Amino acid sequence: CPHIRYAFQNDKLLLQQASVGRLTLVNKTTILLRPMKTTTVDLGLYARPPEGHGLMLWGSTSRPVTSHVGIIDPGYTGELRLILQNQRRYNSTLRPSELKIHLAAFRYATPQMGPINHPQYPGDVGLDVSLPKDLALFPHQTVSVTLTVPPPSIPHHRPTIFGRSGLAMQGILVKPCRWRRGGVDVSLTNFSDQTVFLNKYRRFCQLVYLHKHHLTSFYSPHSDAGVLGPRSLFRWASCTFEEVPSLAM
Ligand SMILES: O=c1ccn([C@H]2C[C@H](O)[C@@H](COP(=O)(O)O)O2)c(=O)[nH]1
Repeated sequence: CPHIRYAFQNDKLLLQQASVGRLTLVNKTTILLRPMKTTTVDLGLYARPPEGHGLMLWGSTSRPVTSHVGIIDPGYTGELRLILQNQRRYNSTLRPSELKIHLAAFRYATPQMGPINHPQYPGDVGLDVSLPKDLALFPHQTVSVTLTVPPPSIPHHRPTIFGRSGLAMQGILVKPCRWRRGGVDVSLTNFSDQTVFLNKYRRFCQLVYLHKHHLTSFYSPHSDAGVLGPRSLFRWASCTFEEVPSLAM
């Protein structure tokens, strides 16, 4: 893996390190999360992956806060944002150092074929997946749905489900998960105060084919359970970050 070019400028976040293919930021100031509302952190971070790769953006904290896991498309030249939700019904604070923000690359593949939709732009990582039925997501509840018809099989890659940013901004998070052979149960949580009605055929998540190297059972400084959970640890590509300040917009 050749360089991930990046720029970073944000005096409210510290660059902890950019090592072994993962860049980590930490919060220098308190971030307040109101209950029932989305909190977005504008990272002041811009990045471009090398050929054949996307980027994965995620947050880690021991506080009662859930972060959207973001799939960053290779053509994306805008600012990266971290989308957070409050698990509690009262204000939750992330004191300095309590939030870690990680960025790292992965190889992905794309099939040519709803319910699974082609990438919307050249090189987009995820294929949107359509809802098979109408769902009513009441506030602070989780609703699950099963996808049973197999996605296309891609040698040496593994189908996985991630959320999309638009729904996350509305307070609806998808728990990322592997789509194994017998089907996948996709769980959607509504962290807002509004009942959200999602109808049949609505795009509600995306299918990503991660190269099999990026999924491991082994814990190390090269992997993290914060992406897809503790069974399927995310092991990112061994790329090098290269600072290119002109990427900042
Ligand atoms: O947590 C996220 C997810 C996505 N993006 C950027 C990069 C993506 O290419 C683009 C669109 O994301 P989606 O709507 O596909 O999730 O937004 C972020 O900044 N943060």
